[PDB]
Amino acid sequence: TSKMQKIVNHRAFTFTVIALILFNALIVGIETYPRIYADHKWLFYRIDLVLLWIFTIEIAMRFLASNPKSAFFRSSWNWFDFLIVAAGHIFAGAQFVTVLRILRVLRVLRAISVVPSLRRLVDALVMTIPALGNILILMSIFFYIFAVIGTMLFQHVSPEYFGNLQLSLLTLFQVVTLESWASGVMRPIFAEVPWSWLYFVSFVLIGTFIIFNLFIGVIVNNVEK
Amino acid sequence: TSKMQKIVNHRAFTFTVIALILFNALIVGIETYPRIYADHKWLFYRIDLVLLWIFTIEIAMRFLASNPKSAFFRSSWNWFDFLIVAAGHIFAGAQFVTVLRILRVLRVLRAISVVPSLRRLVDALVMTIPALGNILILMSIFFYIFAVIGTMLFQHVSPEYFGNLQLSLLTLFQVVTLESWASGVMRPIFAEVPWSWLYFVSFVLIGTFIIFNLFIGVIVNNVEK
Amino acid sequence: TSKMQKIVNHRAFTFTVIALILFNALIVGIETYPRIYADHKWLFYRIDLVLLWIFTIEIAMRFLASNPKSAFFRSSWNWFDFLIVAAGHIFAGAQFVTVLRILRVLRVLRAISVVPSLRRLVDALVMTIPALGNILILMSIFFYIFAVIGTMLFQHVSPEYFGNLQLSLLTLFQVVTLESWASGVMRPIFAEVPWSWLYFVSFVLIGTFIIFNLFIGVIVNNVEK
Amino acid sequence: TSKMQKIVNHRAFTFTVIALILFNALIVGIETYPRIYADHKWLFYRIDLVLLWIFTIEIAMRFLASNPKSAFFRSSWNWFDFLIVAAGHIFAGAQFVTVLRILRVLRVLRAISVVPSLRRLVDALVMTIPALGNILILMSIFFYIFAVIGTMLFQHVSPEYFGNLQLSLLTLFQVVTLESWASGVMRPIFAEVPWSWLYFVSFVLIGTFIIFNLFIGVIVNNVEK
Ligand SMILES: CCCCCCCC/C=C/CCCCCCCC(=O)O[C@@H](COC(=O)CCCCCCCCCCCCCCC)COP(=O)([O-])OCC[N+](C)(C)C
Ligand SMILES: CCCCCCCC/C=C/CCCCCCCC(=O)O[C@@H](COC(=O)CCCCCCCCCCCCCCC)COP(=O)([O-])OCC[N+](C)(C)C
Ligand SMILES: CCCCCCCC/C=C/CCCCCCCC(=O)O[C@@H](COC(=O)CCCCCCCCCCCCCCC)COP(=O)([O-])OCC[N+](C)(C)C
Ligand SMILES: CCCCCCCC/C=C/CCCCCCCC(=O)O[C@@H](COC(=O)CCCCCCCCCCCCCCC)COP(=O)([O-])OCC[N+](C)(C)C
Ligand SMILES: CCCCCCCC/C=C\CCCCCCCC(=O)O[C@@H](COC(=O)CCCCCCCCCCCCCCC)COP(=O)([O-])OCC[N+](C)(C)C
Ligand SMILES: CCCCCCCC/C=C\CCCCCCCC(=O)O[C@@H](COC(=O)CCCCCCCCCCCCCCC)COP(=O)([O-])OCC[N+](C)(C)C
Ligand SMILES: CCCCCCCC/C=C\CCCCCCCC(=O)O[C@@H](COC(=O)CCCCCCCCCCCCCCC)COP(=O)([O-])OCC[N+](C)(C)C
Ligand SMILES: CCCCCCCC/C=C\CCCCCCCC(=O)O[C@@H](COC(=O)CCCCCCCCCCCCCCC)COP(=O)([O-])OCC[N+](C)(C)C
Ligand code: NA
Ligand code: NA
Repeated sequence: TSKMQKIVNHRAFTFTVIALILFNALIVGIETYPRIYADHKWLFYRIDLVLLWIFTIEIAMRFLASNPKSAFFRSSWNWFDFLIVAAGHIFAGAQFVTVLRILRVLRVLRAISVVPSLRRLVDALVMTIPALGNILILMSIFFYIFAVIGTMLFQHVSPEYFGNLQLSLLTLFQVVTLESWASGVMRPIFAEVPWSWLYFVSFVLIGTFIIFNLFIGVIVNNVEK
Repeated sequence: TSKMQKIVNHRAFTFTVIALILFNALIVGIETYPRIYADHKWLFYRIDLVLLWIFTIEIAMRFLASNPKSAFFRSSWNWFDFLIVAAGHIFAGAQFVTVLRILRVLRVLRAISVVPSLRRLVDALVMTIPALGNILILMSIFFYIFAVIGTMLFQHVSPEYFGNLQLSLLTLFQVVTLESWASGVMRPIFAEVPWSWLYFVSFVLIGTFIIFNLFIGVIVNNVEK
Repeated sequence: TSKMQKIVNHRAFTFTVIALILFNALIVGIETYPRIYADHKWLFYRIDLVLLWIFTIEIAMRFLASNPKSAFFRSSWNWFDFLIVAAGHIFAGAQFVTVLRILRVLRVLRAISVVPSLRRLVDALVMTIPALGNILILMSIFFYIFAVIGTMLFQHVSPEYFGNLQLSLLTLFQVVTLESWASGVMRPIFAEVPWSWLYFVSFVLIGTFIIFNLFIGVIVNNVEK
Repeated sequence: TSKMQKIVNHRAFTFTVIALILFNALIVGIETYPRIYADHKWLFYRIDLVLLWIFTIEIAMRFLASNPKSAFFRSSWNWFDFLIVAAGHIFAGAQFVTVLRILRVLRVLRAISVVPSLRRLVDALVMTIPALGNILILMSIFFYIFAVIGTMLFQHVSPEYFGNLQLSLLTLFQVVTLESWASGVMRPIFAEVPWSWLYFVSFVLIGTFIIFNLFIGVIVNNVEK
């Protein structure tokens, strides 16, 4: 025999939850001001516990009235909600307290799934990645090749930018965004090894011919259907 | 009984007004040269008063011959004109005189509405925002989440960029435009907290995957109809 | 009675001219090396005179066999060629010799019109400006408004960037390209007048919402037909 | 009489080769850590020789069972593979050893052709260049003209940026990407020769009106068919 499955889908419930979130998006933006932080310390503690408990019972009521161990877990969205709330209860203890606050901010991130207009949008934004699934592998192979070539070439001439396979993977990401790729990344080096203009000029051409052909691929694909 | 509603829509009136504006766009660009400013001081005063009065009577003649208290106020454009001119008469006094000059420059902005070719264009440019009304909320939620996370993480390590919820909202806007996001914003910080490359690299990827999907959304939408 | 109009349109003539240009594109790129410049001085003088004369007779033969004072001047392209060559003969004298060399380089620019594949392309690229003829006026009005507002606001706080109506028109062009608009242009100023983040943030949003709507306008228009 | 042409196209062969490559993409990324490099020196030597030999016999088996001296060489892809492997055997000697390592990294680049999903993609990405074959010539002519004009104009005022026809060809490439084109490239110069704002402002407008019309050309072309 069923039960109160007719109120969790009521319109006087979504608005309650969004009001709660928006209040939590404010109580967590406010507590970044040390002045008002210490002045109302041990109040944020309580109100955080309250909001956490309300959210916990909230997902609970959204679980019982949704085909128990059947469909509630068949969706990714429900898993996202339950994951955050459970993560709230998990880390609550004498630990690296800082990782507890980021979870509160992510609670405000949950406002994406309780606004049916946004949930559908982010679904559309996520189900376009499988389309550009090959260009991304081709972009990763070239990122890797250049990250190895740059490391074994500019290791003892600029250890800040090309020091290891990771620092030189970061330098290669600053350059695809064309951020100081020449004034800072490539001018000092091109003074030591003069044939190095070939590395950066060939990378900026290839790495930008692939990016613009990913962008065009999405334009064509989305317009197609 | 009607009156001279047949001259405000005459073509020998729009050209008069545009001539007046273009003259005011010149008399206000010229007065930014202190040399010629002081040398012809107390002349700009008079000519400003003249232009203001002509503009005032101008909107008046555009009001009486346009269904009195009926349609003249039903449009946004007419409200824009009347608002500027009234703002001219409002602030004229012994006050922060500098806020009076900006109103003159905005008088030249009014040239958008008296050129029927431009008015229609800006109407089309404004009535495309409701289309991208969801992507903007999704972009604002992520701006806010990252502005709070960055503030409560990089507060005592770079107070210039992430000092409060607002300074760190400005830093996060410089980074979406990819302006010195790594050379200046993220290199000094990544030296203090080494795991911070995750903050900026994840933000530049997410915040740019949303922007390019807003741009594509507009391309698809406008091409659609 | 007609004459040799059947050789200027011969295919053994375009190739001669392109060979000449490509040789002039080399003789003018080579003379920028002072070493080989002085070492073969007074040779470049002669060969320049030769090439100039050949080009002059070349347009002459392209003039006589093309409906004398009828259609030869009805086209813009022919005017472009004749203008450059005449400009070559005009400035040749005891003058600011430097303005003579730029004319040689522009002779190599003439290679656009003698390659029928390029001439058609640049025609298509030029006859799309009348399409975006309104967005450009709307972009110019906003450039001007902000150039005046910035000048009468940031004149005595950063005379390098906003000194007059022109220096502040240049600063406003560096910012639409998002080049150091915050690290260099807006950070020093935002320290003097704190409410100035409104100027640059509002300009970067408006000036980029118009540019992307010009780009989209061209995409839609060109795809349309 | 034919032979074992039925195993090189077996699906238990492509996976073997990709496993080998992915292992070589790891053995070459790992050897950029000097710590683990010297500690396991003279082991990388052996394993490199092994992988090289396996790859050599691998292309050999892909050659014999593919119409001997007929079609194996009619394709560009097969030439690419054989070229890399032969280049591996070629340079192996008492020479500039550094050019030997880059060949290993390029062996991992070969993973593009043995993944039928990628090979087709890169074919599509390469057969779109003939489409934009005219815009590229028009872009090269303007790059060259400006590279000569800038060199013969800003030679003795900024020898770092415009020193010769090549250094000024590099400066002109940093500017089309809008990287520090004003803060670094054009501000110091505009202080010496004041009319030089014309060079950079006219170049950034022309060189960006051509790039955006190349991008649009590809959008239109790819959407067309
Ligand atoms: C279908 C084809 C797919 C093509 C993809 C190719 C993928 C091929 C994958 C290749 C794998 C790369 C080789 C891994 C080498 C790590 C081993 C190592 O040396 O660790 C070092 C530590 O240093 C570290 O801290 C580890 C850092 C991890 C490197 C991350 C690079 C991942 C590249 C991903 C590229 C993705 C693309 C990038 C853009 C997204 C240890 O050495 P040590 O410093 O001397 O310290 C002493 C040892 N100790 C620590 C035990 C005491
Ligand atoms: C559908 C879901 C929507 C999601 C949207 C989520 C929106 C949720 C909204 C969240 C609201 C954010 C919390 C506001 C906290 C202000 C209170 C405060 O502490 O003031 C401080 C002053 O400091 C100031 O000067 C006030 C500055 C206003 C902050 C502007 C951030 C707005 C974020 C908008 C984000 C938009 C996105 C950004 C990109 C566009 C006072 O503290 P004090 O300094 O110690 O001074 C002593 C007090 N005294 C001054 C009285 C003497
Ligand atoms: C349909 C609606 C259209 C809307 C468009 C609005 C256009 C409205 C047009 C407005 C015109 C702007 C006012 C001109 C003022 C110049 C007078 C002056 O003071 O000269 C000064 C010299 O300084 C100079 O060297 C002159 C520099 C010319 C300014 C170029 C700005 C053009 C703006 C174009 C904007 C285009 C957009 C920008 C983006 C493309 C003289 O003063 P002085 O220094 O003290 O020297 C002593 C005098 N002496 C030199 C004689 C001895
Ligand atoms: C259809 C129409 C097509 C239009 C295209 C137009 C193409 C027209 C082509 C024009 C060719 C350009 C002229 C070449 C001049 C080199 C001669 C020289 O002086 O060498 C100097 C060395 O300096 C060097 O090291 C050589 C560097 C090569 C210059 C590369 C520019 C290529 C431009 C490509 C532009 C492509 C576009 C750019 C963007 C991709 C020698 O002089 P020196 O220093 O005093 O040393 C003493 C001599 N010594 C060394 C023997 C001892
Ligand atoms: C990868 C693509 C290449 C393109 C080829 C183009 C032509 C190839 C041009 C030149 C090739 C040969 C150069 C001769 C000298 C080489 C060695 C050298 O010494 O370097 C010298 C110059 O070298 C440069 O500065 C490179 C010039 C930049 C070319 C950028 C082209 C942008 C393409 C635009 C794309 C748009 C169009 C799209 C069309 C694709 C510098 O060293 P140095 O002078 O000896 O000084 C001493 C060392 N010191 C610095 C420490 C003091
Ligand atoms: C968010 C997405 C991640 C992507 C994962 C990719 C693989 C993940 C790779 C590495 C992951 C693990 C790194 C091992 C070390 C971590 C901790 C650390 O010490 O940092 C170290 C290095 O760390 C880096 O520099 C990060 C490398 C930049 C990766 C950028 C990938 C760009 C994606 C391209 C997108 C295009 C393709 C699109 C495909 C999506 C730095 O610290 P340190 O060495 O100890 O030095 C001491 C501290 N000190 C600096 C103060 C002196
Ligand atoms: C134009 C659009 C506005 C947007 C409104 C957004 C919310 C409005 C937020 C705040 C509004 C009110 C701010 C309170 C303080 C104002 C006065 C002040 O003192 O400034 C202070 C902070 O001020 C800032 O730093 C501005 C924050 C940048 C907002 C950028 C939003 C990016 C939009 C993203 C677009 C993507 C989404 C698209 C959606 C459109 C700085 O001064 P101070 O702290 O007193 O320090 C002393 C002075 N000193 C610096 C010299 C030492
Ligand atoms: C190529 C296109 C041009 C556009 C024309 C626009 C109007 C033309 C405007 C002015 C033209 C005439 C200027 C008068 C002075 C010239 C000589 C001079 O002295 O320079 C002076 C100022 O000069 C500038 O700063 C130039 C202003 C930048 C205009 C950028 C327009 C951006 C177009 C936006 C595109 C978007 C819209 C698209 C529409 C296309 C500087 O020298 P000085 O003051 O004597 O100082 C002493 C020297 N010192 C510096 C070493 C100390
Ligand atoms: Na940029
Ligand atoms: Na930059």
